[PDB]
Amino acid sequence: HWGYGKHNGPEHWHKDFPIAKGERQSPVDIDTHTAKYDPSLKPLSVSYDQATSLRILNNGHAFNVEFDDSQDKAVLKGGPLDGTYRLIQFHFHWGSLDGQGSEHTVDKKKYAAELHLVHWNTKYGDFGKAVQQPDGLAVLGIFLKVGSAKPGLQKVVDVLDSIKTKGKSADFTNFDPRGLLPESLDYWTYPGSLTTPPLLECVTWIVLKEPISVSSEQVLKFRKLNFNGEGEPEELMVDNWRPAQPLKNRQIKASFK
Ligand SMILES: Clc1ccccc1OCc1nnn[nH]1
Ligand SMILES: Clc1ccccc1OCc1nnn[nH]1
Ligand SMILES: [Zn+2]
Repeated sequence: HWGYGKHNGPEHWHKDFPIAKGERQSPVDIDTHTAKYDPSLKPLSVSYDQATSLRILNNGHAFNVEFDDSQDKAVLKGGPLDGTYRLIQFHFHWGSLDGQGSEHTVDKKKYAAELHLVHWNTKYGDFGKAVQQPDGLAVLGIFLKVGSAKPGLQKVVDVLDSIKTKGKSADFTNFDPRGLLPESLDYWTYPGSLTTPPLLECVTWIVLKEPISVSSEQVLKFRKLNFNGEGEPEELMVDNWRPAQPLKNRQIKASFK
């Protein structure tokens, strides 16, 4: 029954998921003056040419666009990563207002939203095995600011009225996630966690410095989604973000000077 409300939100999670107060929780604030450029980071490789999207699902917390990850079709390699990480899904976190919504922050700045492209390390064979490993997942995180429309997002926003409530899904084939990327792949990286229960400490976070711009109209439509199921009282799907957690004994590394 976790969620994002007063009674079941991030401040409550620790009672069922005590790793909420662990040593490598996400998100974090990225202090741009303290992150250190790491000249040994190898180049980042985003290889999504063969991506095979399947379905879009409202899971009660966000909406997920799922991919076929039964072979190496859309993968992330390089950067801080060893080996090959297969794309399984992407989703977003967003706010009730344009001044909040991202999970990560940059010198305490909140963006309107944050895109997470979730990938798992193919040496562990499946996603469920990978989340039990400290290097099991790699999440590519992309900030959204409100400005000009992002054309490569519009197919997503146009299908949202078909998955308004919890447990609704729709066909979502032939979607190319390359349309969601900014021009630059300059990034920050640190070891962290899932940002929702079960908050497992299994994620290499790779957060792009360059946000994408989306229109007010596009993000307005995210906010028309519902956390509730059909035939239940309406609760708008807004503010599905966890606030920044203590950095503890971690260093954030930059790919760029
Ligand atoms: Cl996150 C997850 C993905 C797939 C299968 C199981 C998963 O969580 C397992 C779990 N739940 N509580 N601790 N580990
Ligand atoms: Cl990807 C996933 C599967 C099961 C439970 C939670 C999951 O992701 C949580 C997360 N981490 N960063 N954003 N969402
Ligand atoms: Zn996420």
